[PDB]
Amino acid sequence: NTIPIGIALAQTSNVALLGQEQVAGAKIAEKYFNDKGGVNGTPIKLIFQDTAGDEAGTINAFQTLINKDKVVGIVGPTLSQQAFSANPIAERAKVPVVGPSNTAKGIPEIGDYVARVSAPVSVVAPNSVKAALKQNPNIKKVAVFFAQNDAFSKSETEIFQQTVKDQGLELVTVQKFQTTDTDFQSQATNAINLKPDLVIISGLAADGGNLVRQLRELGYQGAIIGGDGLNTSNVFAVCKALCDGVLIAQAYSPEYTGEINKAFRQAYVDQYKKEPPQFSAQAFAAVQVYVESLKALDTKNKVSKIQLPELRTELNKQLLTGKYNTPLGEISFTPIGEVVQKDFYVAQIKMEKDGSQGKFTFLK
Ligand code: PRO
Ligand SMILES: [Mg+2]
Repeated sequence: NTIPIGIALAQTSNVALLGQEQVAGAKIAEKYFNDKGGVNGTPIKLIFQDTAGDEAGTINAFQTLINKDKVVGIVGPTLSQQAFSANPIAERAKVPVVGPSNTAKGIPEIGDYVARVSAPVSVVAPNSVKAALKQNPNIKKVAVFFAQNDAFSKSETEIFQQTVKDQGLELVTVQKFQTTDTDFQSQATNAINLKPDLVIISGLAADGGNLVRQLRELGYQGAIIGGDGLNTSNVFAVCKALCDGVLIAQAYSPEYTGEINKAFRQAYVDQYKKEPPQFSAQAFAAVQVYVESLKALDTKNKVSKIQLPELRTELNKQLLTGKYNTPLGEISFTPIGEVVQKDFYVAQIKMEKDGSQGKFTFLK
């Protein structure tokens, strides 16, 4: 007998450059928590339903997890764009959702069954601007690019634009693209002609990494910040050597000395031979929130004997009240399911072996 927890992530499509890191973290969490006894003796069972990269796929995954797989709660989806489209299904069904990577403004406000462990763009993104200015104090002109078809990218770019203007910098252009684009020559050229010292990109990984390449190939030599959509080790194979030096803010540090983080990190390194990335840590944390909340319920009433609709509502109520020492540090929730997290970091991509392998190097 097991407790089914739904995992709805982008396992396929270009969005899987991000989603597969989340799958990896979720799988590590399942083994970790079950090795520790699951929920007071009752194992959890993660049930994966691929969302692909679109709204339709996410709607399908949520419907299946709720109705066919009868899950007690969902971790997912990968994109805020997908969350806005599919989370109302869970809200209507009164099934909790914990977003592992949905950082757009407005996610917690979708409803009282929606929470997130992923800190919002407003608190995360400005850290990389601050880091860029520390590395080059004489940056004056900034060019910004964003994916206008994506809810997160639109939300993130607003943060970046306001942040740079508030720092007294000159925003010379805001260039639009689509996450599905492959050619960025015209936007890159138009930005380059305006002589920026810093370029900031809000998109996803396949698109973002190719935009980085095309900027460099057109002769742009200045600093580059990538937003959270580029924040995956799978971007290294996209921009290759041209990824080198890109600054990306982080909501996770592999070096945090919490016991659970140390165990998570060890398991990740053992399996993948690299340090755990943010999205893996955040996915682990989402599973942890469910496991520890189920344990809290279980001490009062055995979870394996609670009927599903009741269990779902009680689980949602419980998780919002919990405090958790996760890979992300100590976290808790506001009454609408926003994460409470104050520690953030910045990393810089360091490439090696003629662009064939890379790592996120954390700035001190
Ligand atoms: O909210 C989103 O869509 C992006 C995906 C990775 C981090 N946040
Ligand atoms: Mg909420």
